[PDB]
Formats: sequence, structure tokens, C-alpha cells
Amino acid sequence: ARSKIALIGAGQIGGTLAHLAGLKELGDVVLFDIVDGVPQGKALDIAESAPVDGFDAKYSGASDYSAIAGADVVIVTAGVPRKPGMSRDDLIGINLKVMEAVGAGIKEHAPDAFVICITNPLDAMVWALQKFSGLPTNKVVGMAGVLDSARFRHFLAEEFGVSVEDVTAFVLGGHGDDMVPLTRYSTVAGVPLTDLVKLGWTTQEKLDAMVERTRKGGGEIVNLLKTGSAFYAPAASAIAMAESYLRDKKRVLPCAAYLDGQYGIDGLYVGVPVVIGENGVERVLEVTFNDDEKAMFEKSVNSVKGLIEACKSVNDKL
Amino acid sequence: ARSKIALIGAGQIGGTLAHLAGLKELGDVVLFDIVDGVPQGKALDIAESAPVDGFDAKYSGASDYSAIAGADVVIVTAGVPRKPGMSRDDLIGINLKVMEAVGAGIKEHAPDAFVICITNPLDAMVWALQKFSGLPTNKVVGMAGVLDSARFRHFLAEEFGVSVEDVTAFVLGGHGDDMVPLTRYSTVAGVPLTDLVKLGWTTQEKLDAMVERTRKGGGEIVNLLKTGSAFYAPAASAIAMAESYLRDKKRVLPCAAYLDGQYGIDGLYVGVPVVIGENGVERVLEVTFNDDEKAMFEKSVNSVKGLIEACKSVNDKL
Amino acid sequence: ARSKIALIGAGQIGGTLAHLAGLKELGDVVLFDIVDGVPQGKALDIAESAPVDGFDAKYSGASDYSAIAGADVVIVTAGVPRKPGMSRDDLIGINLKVMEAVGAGIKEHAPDAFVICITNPLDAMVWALQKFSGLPTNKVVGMAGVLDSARFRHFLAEEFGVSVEDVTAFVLGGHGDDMVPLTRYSTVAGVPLTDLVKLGWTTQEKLDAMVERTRKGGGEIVNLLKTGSAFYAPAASAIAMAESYLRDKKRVLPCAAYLDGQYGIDGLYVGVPVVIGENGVERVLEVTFNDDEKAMFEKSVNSVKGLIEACKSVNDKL
Amino acid sequence: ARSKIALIGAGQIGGTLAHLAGLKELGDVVLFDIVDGVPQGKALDIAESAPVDGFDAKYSGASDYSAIAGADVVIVTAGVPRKPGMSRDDLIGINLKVMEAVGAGIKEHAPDAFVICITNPLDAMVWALQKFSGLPTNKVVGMAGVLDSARFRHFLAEEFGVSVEDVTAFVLGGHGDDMVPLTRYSTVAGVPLTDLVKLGWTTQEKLDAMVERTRKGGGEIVNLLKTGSAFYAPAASAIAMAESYLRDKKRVLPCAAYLDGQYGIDGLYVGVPVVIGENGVERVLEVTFNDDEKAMFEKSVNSVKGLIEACKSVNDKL
Ligand SMILES: [Ca+2]
Ligand SMILES: [Ca+2]
Ligand SMILES: [Ca+2]
Ligand SMILES: [Ca+2]
Ligand SMILES: [Ca+2]
Ligand SMILES: [Ca+2]
Ligand SMILES: [Ca+2]
Ligand SMILES: [Ca+2]
Repeated sequence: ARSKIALIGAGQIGGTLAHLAGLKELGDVVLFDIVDGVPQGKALDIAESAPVDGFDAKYSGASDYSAIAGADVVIVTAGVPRKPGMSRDDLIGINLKVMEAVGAGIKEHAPDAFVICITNPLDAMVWALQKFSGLPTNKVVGMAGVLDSARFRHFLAEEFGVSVEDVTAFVLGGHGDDMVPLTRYSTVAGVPLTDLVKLGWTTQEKLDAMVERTRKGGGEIVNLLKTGSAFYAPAASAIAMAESYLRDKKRVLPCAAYLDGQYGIDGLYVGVPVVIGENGVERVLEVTFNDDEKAMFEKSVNSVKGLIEACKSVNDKL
Repeated sequence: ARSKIALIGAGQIGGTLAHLAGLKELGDVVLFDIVDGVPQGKALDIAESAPVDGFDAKYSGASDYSAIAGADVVIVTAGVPRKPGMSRDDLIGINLKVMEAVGAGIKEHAPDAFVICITNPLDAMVWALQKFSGLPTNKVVGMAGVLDSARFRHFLAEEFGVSVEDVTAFVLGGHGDDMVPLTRYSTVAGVPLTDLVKLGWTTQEKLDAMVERTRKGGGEIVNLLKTGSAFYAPAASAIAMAESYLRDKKRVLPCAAYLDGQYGIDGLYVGVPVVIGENGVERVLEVTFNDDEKAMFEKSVNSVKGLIEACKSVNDKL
Repeated sequence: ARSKIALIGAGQIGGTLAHLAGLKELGDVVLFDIVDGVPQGKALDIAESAPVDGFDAKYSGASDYSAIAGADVVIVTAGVPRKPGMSRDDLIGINLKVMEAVGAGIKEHAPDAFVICITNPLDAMVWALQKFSGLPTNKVVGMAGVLDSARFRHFLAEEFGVSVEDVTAFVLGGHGDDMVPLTRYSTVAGVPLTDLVKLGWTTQEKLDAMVERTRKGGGEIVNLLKTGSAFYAPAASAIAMAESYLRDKKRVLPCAAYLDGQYGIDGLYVGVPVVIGENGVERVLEVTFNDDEKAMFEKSVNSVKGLIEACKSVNDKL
Repeated sequence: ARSKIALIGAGQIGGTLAHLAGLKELGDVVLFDIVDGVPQGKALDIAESAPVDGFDAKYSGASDYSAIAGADVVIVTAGVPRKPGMSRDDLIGINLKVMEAVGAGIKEHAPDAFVICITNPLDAMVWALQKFSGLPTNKVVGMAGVLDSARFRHFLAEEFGVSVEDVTAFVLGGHGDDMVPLTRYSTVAGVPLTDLVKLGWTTQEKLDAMVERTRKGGGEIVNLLKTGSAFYAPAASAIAMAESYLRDKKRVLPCAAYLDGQYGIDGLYVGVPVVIGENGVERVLEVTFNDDEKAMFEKSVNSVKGLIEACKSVNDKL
């Protein structure tokens, strides 16, 4: 069989995942959502596009988890976004029940899948999805860091006037105030950003502003669109993860991953650089922090611990 | 300079055009729409995706036509869709004024552009846009037939269980009842569909049903999505046209094109197979019809004439 | 595991196969040849290229068949070319012994492979390789027709001044005088070549000359190079076949395939259009001939029968 | 017009350049060499391959410089390789006269070209070609460092078991003993190699061995092939440079480039990281050396000075 990718959620990110998976000839695609219509429509629309570039891929839409059977990769975008007038607790409340339903469908019908979560709040939902589904911890990851890395690379490539291919961004942690950037492990052509300031290729103030722009990057897009959130960069980010699994590329990508003692952490999903191959999360790359970074990381992990406490307070199973 | 593609309309088709143009490294992209926000948001979101695959392209959003200056290709999706409760005349009424505004921006700021129209009703709006803009008739085309061809190829590839790469669909005219398919010039690996029925690879009833499904294909997607229309296949179709221009590929593509006496028609835009290269519409391929086809084509051109009469009745300039 | 492609023969076609397989991210590659050195050198050179486009593929060279173990696809270019001063019988003599050795390595170490033969004379060597290896007849094919089709498409695209993407060539049989072209099933945008002559897009004499140029096409390249034969088009042709297998594309490609009664032939490999998918040769497309074509096909199959008789006369096992 | 790439030399690197340029749809290709036959044969063979992937590109072969007229990029591989029994002086002697002839053809017929030299010894031949041709110094570069970088990235990706996409190698200078690697500016996912030794991901001895393997890398391939030198990695390397020019990507690539005082050097071609865009060499990235590196760089520039002295001693014009 060709590889099979199931997409749980057929909204703007889901649709974009499905389109990218066709264009990149990754395999056959099933779009799932709770109500018939949109999944089947988007599937057929992309199927109908396929003769133009010449990709051969089966597309279907479904509202029964049986349709995801034997999926090699599952990408989860199901759930609601954070509104103008709802608490973290009500978001967690609604989206945890979504994760329970999703996790039970994956458990029954695609237990060998590599699962990529992109439901918010990410570090909590992926932890929950793994627990609900029972899948091996190395087979469930969250997409976050690749997106922050992609935005920071864009800003850096702009600032230096160089190709996006020759910029590297090193981030850990989560988004926003929970992001932990290491500008010393971010580079142009191998030269750290910290050294580029010393060369006069940029300034400290410009560098700090790009880091802050990365922190704020999701909101920046929300403020422009007014309705809805980013979807092109989030979808490309998750597809990079999926492709590394499917093609056993062993990319090193910052992802929310289950820590078994790496970074001094046990039993939590945290944004860290991981090797993704055909066996899932194969290795975590644990860097050595300076003081500012250790303090930033600890703050960010405390934020995650806070979220998990809130999940547990609203769900017996967790 | 890299090539410059301006996209007039930043809705679902526009966004998908912009994403495809990046992925295919066609050049820099300007998204235009009447109100700031969405164009700039989608532009930045796609820009931010770019480091993941490594495409180098400038993206921007704008609400001033000055931003399209010197565009090599302009793709127009501006305007409103046909509603549940509005007449052809009110659609034409609203969208003609859109074409006047668009045509004046192209005239002033990208007079050398190759222009691809995807505002409805297509055969009328492209005719109008050319008239309003004053651009050479060979430099303004409408996207329609490639989309019908793509849907019919999908259905055929399904039916025969063969690659989408080895199916060819021949269509002329417009969509729906105005489509003029030639199943005898549609093939699998060079073998006409009419001969595949004789071989027993399909049946006449199945073939007729695929032709009818192609006619109904846009509505099929609308019925599934419930809100909004197809956008992946329409965007891929227009990008194939744009790429043929930009790369001087000389693809032979069914497009709404200005006829200077080909097919016995003068002064109308009609869906015909055209060679698209760096000089725009370079040649029209005028096939020889059988009787059923000639009658179908004449009906379809009468429908176009009807539309143009309606345009003229609601606009002095036309 | 990633897919595994073994290439038996590390000459110019083999090297080009290996390069294409990397660029197209088809999987890991083993280059085999009888003497160490060249396979390992070409493998390492391509491996070393890989960081430039970013393909992840393992490359190795070997002179032991154990190295091909579990290959998903095997492509055979081993053997000698026809010289200025050697008979068909001495070519067959030398290359049959090559096929025996190759077939025994495939039998032992990659019995589930899809095997693509490109040792001359093609219709005989593939028949022999299948017999020596014992693999299922649907899992062993010869590359020939795709190459003739590719050359004829190039000539046609030149003549009409249109994209190579919009030309289809229909050929059966073998090369040279054994080729059986059907110009009526060859098209530009679905319009048969026979109809393009009637439209004045070309002439009968030009069409006949392109058919003859296709027949002579391998020699044309030999006359220019002076040492050695074509290798880019032959390698691209075989990779199209391999990709259809690996990605289950179900391309319809003219290939030397084992006939179980199709075209009225039993027990011979003949150039025919076949559906290639994950199960190998899945279906043969048997067209209906006109008189000239039936006579051409019968002549061409008699030529194949002649070759097989010659093989049998020089090998007990056959 | 499509972009035009002229390839001066139709040997194994030239052929591979031509194939890559087609596959990557960079433009039309002219293969030049001194004797008719091989250029025209390889051109036609690649042209004939093109329908298989669907690239539209004109290919031709020529032995008159008029055929390169208006080339946007010229890639020079003409000349002889260093033999088992010839001196540096006889190599320089023969290949300087080649550069004079090439430079005069470029001067007359493609004076606006971006020129990429890959004739040995590289740092001298590119300096000579620029002088003979009279083209702007920012429009003539040599391919060397990208190749060393590509080989070192391959070795590193092997050693760490990670994707080639996530490794960066920083080299300056020339090949062999004249290479100046900076392992501290070489990274996996932004983490310097020096830090990966501290993490235990590799060892110092392994790192040193990969650096030495990079130095010896061209000879390693020569020892395996026995006849001829590497060609896949050299061709991919030069195409990356050409693509950055053609698509205005502003890649940062180590290339032999004319120094106007950067790195403390005036009037010499030296391997340094340069920004390549539509204006040629746009900026040199001048890093800050530690002591070991400064001494290595000075040794390597003294070697270049030695070569240039030898050129001047055998040519009045220089
Ligand atoms: Ca393809
Ligand atoms: Ca530790
Ligand atoms: Ca690239
Ligand atoms: Ca006529
Ligand atoms: Ca990639
Ligand atoms: Ca039969
Ligand atoms: Ca194409
Ligand atoms: Ca300086």
C-alpha cells in the first residue's frame, strides 16, 4: 500500500496539510471531521487538482474513525481555538474532551500511527492525547517549535538579505513567553547570530526585536487576518515532521516530545530538538545551557507543569 | 528582478495561488484586496512557511494598485460569487464594476502583464476586463477549461484505475451546460475514450455519467462544503496557465481566449485550446467538429453572446 | 525501512539511475558491478552531492549479490553493448551468461523485487532473465518503449512548438525496424497526429520523418557520441517505470512485458502498454489494430520469436 | 526569453550540469566543446529525456562560441585534469591557454554572463579567466568550497545519524591542504561540532578524521573510479551557485571570489563565503578568526599567491 495519512480536523490547517501531502506525493489522505460535508468536499477538490501536477493519491473525507484504519501518520487539528472571552480552563475543558474522542479513535483504528498534535494549548493537549490513546510516547509529538523556528528564520533572512535556506533558528519550549530561543545556536551559514552582531551585520536591538517578533508571531497573524489564525506556516511545519517520519529522514526538529529524563525532566511533553525517523522520536538532543537560558527553560517548564495540573484538575483519567 | 505575480483578491483561491506560487518558486507575490488585513496576513503567513521547503520569494499584501507595478502575471479572483437569491444581472452588475476598478489598476500599473481572470461569470468578466484595461487581447485570458479538464481527468483515472498522468481530457466552451467535451479527443495513454468503451474498459453509460459529473462538478463541491466553493483545483488550474507564461512552456490548455475568427467567431472570449507562452496566447488550436459537437459549440457560443448582451445593457463603456 | 533500489551495472546508465533515484527521493541505492571500485566511487560521489538538494538516501557500491538483499526494485544494465564487429549470436552468447549470473543473484537475494531489464537485445534478455531468476512473470519487465516514446515526443513537441507535457506517443514492439508506432493514438492535447496533418499543423512527410527518426534514434546518438550510447533518456525512462511501481502510480507505459495471450501471444516478452503498480504488471492494454498495424506487429513479434530461437539454440536451461 | 545557460566543456561534469539544469527547469542549455559530436549527442540525449518528467528546455551542442550568445550563466569545465606524470607548471601551461580561448569567447558573445569556473587549478584558473575575459570581478567565481562543504556534510550526517538537511559545514580556502575548515561554525541543527564533541555525540578523533577525509575527498573518489574524477557532487555544487544567481536567492556559499580587501586580501581569488544574487557576488562574509585559523588561512592564501606567480611567469598578458 502507499503510505496513509489521516488528518483529524478539516479546517484551514487540515486542508493545507492535505494539499501539501498531495503536492509532496507523501501518500493517500483521509480528511476526518465530526460532521460530513467539509471533509469530503476538500478531499474531492484536492483530488480534482491532482491531474494538473500529476500526483497520484487517493483522497477521501469521513466522519467515522474506522476511515483512519492503518494510518501511518495522523495529524490532529481538531478542537476549538482560544476565543476573545473564554478562560484557559474552558479551552482546556472543551479540547480535552476532543482529545479523548480522538485518542480513542486512534487507539482502536491506527494504533501504530505516528501522531502529530496541533490542538491548543499544545503542550497539554499532546500529553493528554498520548495518555488517552495509549500509544508509545515516542510515537506522539506536538508541532510548535518548527513554526517558531520558521518565523524566526524568515525575520532573519529579511534582516540579513540572504536566502532562507542558509538561516538556522534554535528554539526550545513553547510559544510566546514560554519560547526559549538560543540566538547563539541560531546561524547564517554556520555563523552564530551573536557573532553577526559583533561583525556589524545586524545590531543587538534588531536581534532582540526579531526574537520578540517570534514570540508574538501567532498574534501578529491573528491581528491581520481578524478572523482566524495562521495556517500556511503551521501546516508546512507539521508536514516537515510527517515527511521525516515517512521517509526516515532523521531530521532534527524542535517539537513537543515526551521527556524520559532529558533536560532534567520526566513525564512531561516539552519543546525540544528531536531526531524524527521511522521509529518516531529516536533521540533528544540535550544542549548545555548558559545561566540565562537555564532560567528561561525552567520558567517555561513551570508553565507546562501548571497546564498539566489544570488538565488533571478537570479530568479523572489524567 | 525575479518575476512578479500579483493576485487581485485574497480569498481562498487567492491564498492558494500565493501558496502554490511559492512552492513552485515562480517569483515574488503581491496579494491585493480592497481592505487591509487579510492580504498582509496571508502574505506574511506564507512568507513564514518558506524556510520549511526553502523557497526564496518576497510576499506582501496591499490595498493600493501601485503595489502591483510591473507585475509579470496578474491573477484576478476579485468580486462576489453567485448567491442563493441574486439574479445573473445583479451578479454581472456588481462584478462588472469590480472589473472596471481592476482593469484601471492593471492599465496604470501593470500594462505589460499577462492577466488571468477567475471572476464569474467567467466568459463575460474576462471580456470586460480586457476592454476596461485596454491590454492586448492575447495578454488576457480566463481560467475555466483547465479546471473542467482536471475534474474529468480525475473521474477518468478513477474509472480506469490508472495514473492521472496518463489521462487527457478535451473540453471547450464554458462550465456546466455550456461545456463542450470531446470524448473522442480525450484519452488514456493516447487511446480515445470512445475506443476504451469498445474495448470494454468502461461502458457508454459510465462515460456519459463522467461527462455529466464534470458539468456539475463545481456544484458538487459547493453542496459538500455548504459555505463557499472549490478553491484547490481552481487555483492549481490557474497556476498551470501562469507557469506556462512565465517559463515559456507553450502548454496547450483550454482557456477562455479572445477569438479573431478562429472557430468562426470574432470578438468574443470563448473556451478553446490555446498555446500559452511568453508572448501570451500564441495560437488557438481549432479542431474539426462532428455534427453533435458543432451544435453543442454553437449553443455554448450563443450562451456567451447572451451574457455579453447583458453586460452591454448594464454598461455604457461596453 | 526506506525502499531499496539495486542497480546491477554501474556504467553510464547505472550512474544516471542512481543520481535520478536520489534526486527523486525514491529510496536507498546499491550500485553493483563485477569489479570493486566504480560502484563504490559513483555511490560515494552521489552521496556526497546529496546535501546540496537535501535528499536523504543511503548509497553503497558492491560486487557481491548479498548486497542487493531485499531490494524492492532491481534495474539491470549489466552486459556488453553490440560492437562494430560482433554477431547477434556472440552478443546473445555473452549477455545470456550475464543474465544467468544476475538472475541467480536476484533469485537468492531479492526474490520479491520488481525487476527492470535494460540489457540488449532487450526482448530476449528480459525473457531470459525472468527464466533464470524464476521470478513471477508480472515482476520482470524490460525498458524499451518508454524511451522510443520519449524521443518521439521530443520530435513532436519540436515540430508543433508546444510543451513536451502535452504530447503523447503510442508505440509498441521493439526498437528500430521492430517498433510499431500508432500515429493515430499519438496526440497533441488529445488531438491525434493524423488529425493534426489534416489541420495543416504538420505534413504527412514530416510525420513520417519523425516516425523514422524515432526508429533510428539510438543510432543517431551513437553517431554523435562516437564512443558509447545514449544514457540520459534510457535512465529517465527506466526510473519512470520504477517510480510507478514504488509509488503505486499505475502509469500506463509501453514496456517489454510477458504476454499470457494478450495480443494473441503466449509466452513471449513483447513491447506493449502496461499498467505498472505495486503488484508489478497489473494489466496489459490490448488495442484494436488496423491492417497496416496488425502486419507491422506480426512482423515485429516474428522478429522476437527469431531472437528467442537463437537464445534457445545457445542455452540448454532455455 | 527563458534563461540561457552555456556549458563550456561537455565531459562528465558538463553533461551532469546539463541534466541538472533540465531537471530543475533553470532554462535553455547550450553544451560547447572544441570538437563536434559529444556536445550535440549529450544535448539531444537530455532533450529526449525531457518528456519523461515534463521539463521544457531547449538543448543544443556547438563548437563555435557564437552559440553561447547572450548566456545568462556560463559554467566552465574545459581543460585537462592533473595527470599521473605532469607538473603543476605543465597543467597551468595547458589550462591557461584554454582559459584564454574561453575568456575571449565569453568576452565577445556573453559579456553580461555570470561565470562559474571549474577548471583546475581552480584558484588560478578563475583569476585568469576573469583577466582574459574582462568581465566584472563580481561576475566571475570558482566552484570549490560548496563541494568540500557537501562532502563534509555527508560525513557529518553519517556520523551523527541525522538528515543531511540539518548539517552545515563552514569552509574557506581551497581543497586539500589549502582547505580552511571552521568546525566551530559547522553545526547540526545550529549546535557547533565543537559542542557536539563536548556532549559526547562524537569524539575529537572522529571529528578530526572527518575534516581530513574532506581534505582528501577528491582523491578518495579518484582512487575508487581509477579512471576520472568525481562529477556528481561537483556538478550539483556548481548548479547551486547558478541557481542562486538565476533565481536571485542570495545563498551564502563558499566560492573562489575576487577579494577587494576583505580578509585582508586585495586582487586575488580566494575561497570565501559569498552572497550570490542577480548582481553576482553581492557581499563577502568576513568572519573573525582564532589563531589557528588565521595561520591556516594565511598559509592557504600563500599557496594561492604561489600559483598566481607561476601563472604570471608563463603568460605575458597576466
Ligand atoms: Ca510525476
Ligand atoms: Ca542530561
Ligand atoms: Ca532549493
Ligand atoms: Ca477556421
Ligand atoms: Ca527536502
Ligand atoms: Ca485479445
Ligand atoms: Ca511540470
Ligand atoms: Ca576586514
